[PDB]
Amino acid sequence: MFENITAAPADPILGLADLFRADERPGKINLGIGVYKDETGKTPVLTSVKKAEQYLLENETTKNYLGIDGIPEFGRCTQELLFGKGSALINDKRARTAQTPGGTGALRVAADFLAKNTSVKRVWVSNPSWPNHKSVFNSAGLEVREYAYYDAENHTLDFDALINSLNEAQAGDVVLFHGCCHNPTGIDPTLEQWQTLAQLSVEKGWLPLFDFAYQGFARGLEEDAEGLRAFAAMHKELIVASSYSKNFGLYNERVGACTLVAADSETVDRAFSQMKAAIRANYSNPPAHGASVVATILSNDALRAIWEQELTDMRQRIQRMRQLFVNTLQEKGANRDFSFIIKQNGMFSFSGLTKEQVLRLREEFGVYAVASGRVNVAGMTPDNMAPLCEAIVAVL
Amino acid sequence: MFENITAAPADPILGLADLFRADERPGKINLGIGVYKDETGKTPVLTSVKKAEQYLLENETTKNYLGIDGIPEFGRCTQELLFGKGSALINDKRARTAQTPGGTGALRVAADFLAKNTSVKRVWVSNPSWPNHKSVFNSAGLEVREYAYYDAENHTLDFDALINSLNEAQAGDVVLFHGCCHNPTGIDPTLEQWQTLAQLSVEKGWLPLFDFAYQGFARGLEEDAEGLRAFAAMHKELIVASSYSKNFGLYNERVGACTLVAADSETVDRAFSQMKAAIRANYSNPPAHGASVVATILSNDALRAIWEQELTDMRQRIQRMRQLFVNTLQEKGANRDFSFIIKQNGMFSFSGLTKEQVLRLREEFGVYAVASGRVNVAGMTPDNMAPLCEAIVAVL
Ligand SMILES: CCCC[C@H](NCc1c(COP(=O)(O)O)cnc(C)c1O)C(=O)O
Ligand SMILES: CCCC[C@H](NCc1c(COP(=O)(O)O)cnc(C)c1O)C(=O)O
Repeated sequence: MFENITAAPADPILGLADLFRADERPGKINLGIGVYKDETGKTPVLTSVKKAEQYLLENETTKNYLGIDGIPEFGRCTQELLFGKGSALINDKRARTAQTPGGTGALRVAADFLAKNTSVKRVWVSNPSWPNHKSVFNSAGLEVREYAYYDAENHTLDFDALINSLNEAQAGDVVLFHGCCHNPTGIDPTLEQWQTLAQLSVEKGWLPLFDFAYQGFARGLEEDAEGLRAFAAMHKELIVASSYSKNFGLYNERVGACTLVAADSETVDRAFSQMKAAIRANYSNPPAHGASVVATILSNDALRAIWEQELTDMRQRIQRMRQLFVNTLQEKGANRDFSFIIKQNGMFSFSGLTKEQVLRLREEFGVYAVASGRVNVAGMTPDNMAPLCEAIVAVL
Repeated sequence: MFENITAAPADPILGLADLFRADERPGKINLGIGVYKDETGKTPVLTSVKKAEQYLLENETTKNYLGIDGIPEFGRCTQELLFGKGSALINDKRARTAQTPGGTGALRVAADFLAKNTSVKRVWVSNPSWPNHKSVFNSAGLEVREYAYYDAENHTLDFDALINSLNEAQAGDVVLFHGCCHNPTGIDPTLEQWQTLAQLSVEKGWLPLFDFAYQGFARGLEEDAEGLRAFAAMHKELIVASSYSKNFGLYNERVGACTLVAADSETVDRAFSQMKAAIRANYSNPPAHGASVVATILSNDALRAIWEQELTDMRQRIQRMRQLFVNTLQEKGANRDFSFIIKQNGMFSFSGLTKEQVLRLREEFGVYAVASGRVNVAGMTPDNMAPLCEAIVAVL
């Protein structure tokens, strides 16, 4: 049965981790995956996370099955993070949330749901976007079409091209939006553009599917949900796949959520039962640990406060790193002007490097970046900044 | 988009948990899901598990991504549990293991793998079997056909009917076998029958897919893998989906594994890369916690020893419970003879009750069993045994 199976090609992002580790050479620098790093080059477990974990160790009485949709308080907390406390979506019971194995798993169950209980056949993903978007959707049978987004020359959001591209999307089609910290460009629509996209969307009959994997990394928790909340004010139906991998440093525990919104409770209940049916044929119920950590930290005044501070420290460190990056590049001798890096949000920056340039950096300097020229700014430290910038300049 | 979505029907097994909890009445007894219970009616976290968890709390330095296939030592330990330490499958590097979100998730990734990189179109599942088997396979596009198994009259393995049913399966078809503790019958093939099934299988060109969710609950760890090991001695290719939910009481942490076996390392490597591609489009990488617990307990002499004893205590308690069950039924006034219950293995017993009988038990006595008449023996305690047996007799 397996004699003819052809070797699958490596993930441009994940296949990078293998090379990096298999690669010897001490000075090797890893700017691939979007994993946070502190000033020392380590990606530690948050203190608030350690505290919640000890709490669980002493207060956990059983490991009994968690229920299809996971932990309730977990679901309640995510909806408030996403829509705000007052929110009518919460008051009218228009939304239902399922705990999932990461944001990747939230996207898959969303795909599985749509492809089986809906008439959707195509999903629109920005160009560029997280490579794995296509794969998740293709696996569910949906077709992936792309819309324009990045103005490479000026390094901005090419809104006209965006509108014009989406003009080809029909009613009943799914359009995927990154809530904030666009991967891999770092450029996001303003609130005006978000409202404009909301207006257009309700007229074209599109189903918005928001991917929120970096809430809190652009401006702040609440501010980062401004786009999403603008859509939710006008849409009767929307799906949101969110993650707690970055803002909670819970990468390997697979904590995410798929939030379903319908016109009213009765409908969302019906729609949700089918979603739970999609989870049951996939993994049964979700992993409790990482989610129990999130719910306990969020349900507790002191723990949440500590967490919120750790989060703003991560955001601020990245912000210092990109500024230092731009300056050291100039200081080091780079001809091109990289000031636009300072304008991007999140952990990355679209360096604007060519494929051969990223190939030489790795091969010749042990510096690891994604082929698209995406570099993880949160992986830059005051100590690796210099050899990194020298590598880059000698490749420009 | 969601206005026409029809409400999905409840899982015969999982939908039971809802009813049970939504049902008031103190004396209500739950014999539904296959979750272990101790003499007090609680399903506690194992001591060995608590010890490994404390170890992690103090020794864990990061929550950084785990890699597509999960923890290596985890994979190494499961292969030894499944095939034995000496095993040539291990020595020849013929097997590869991926850590997954439970045994359910191992079945799905197996399905996703086969349906996309193989020419399989149909999977054979015993009648009866775990209801969710059909759903997982149907979700991947494969077709589910059934083979005979249980001789309801004599309460035995109808091997002739089994052979005769499978005679309709073509070469290149997948046949699913329960490694031990057949769900829901509790009847398993002898080693002779296992070898016979192995012989037949290699001649008909079937791809064996073993579902191991109860290793250690029939006779013992090693003995329970006798069937599987007989197949592995003769087959060049096989897939095994195993779980650590019951034998480790890690239900809600989703710990399982999908083991791929091919003729040689080069082939399995090629086949495995595609499997990893199937995991990437589903959930990325697996949840670390429950798996780190399993690897730490298994890699440690003292912890493993404690775990092995906790496991044999669970097995033995169940064995005392079914014996008490049969006796109290006779003592209480049941006309029928239920001695065959004593012959079954695992947590359950196919009571042989009718749908209307299980309906009346619940509705009238608050006793919860699966419609098929499957009752969780590991949920019976010396204290609930009497009202339970009285409920049953007044329904016969
Ligand atoms: C999972 C490995 C990729 C990490 C990272 N992208 C992770 C990621 C996800 C989902 O990740 P989690 O499942 O871990 O929640 C969703 N959406 C975006 C836009 C992401 O960048 C990157 O390299 O950009
Ligand atoms: C998951 C809820 C069902 C529990 C139980 N069947 C669980 C179960 C599984 C997979 O379960 P995990 O994913 O939790 O590893 C695989 N195979 C069998 C034969 C099972 O009975 C039952 O009610 O029989």
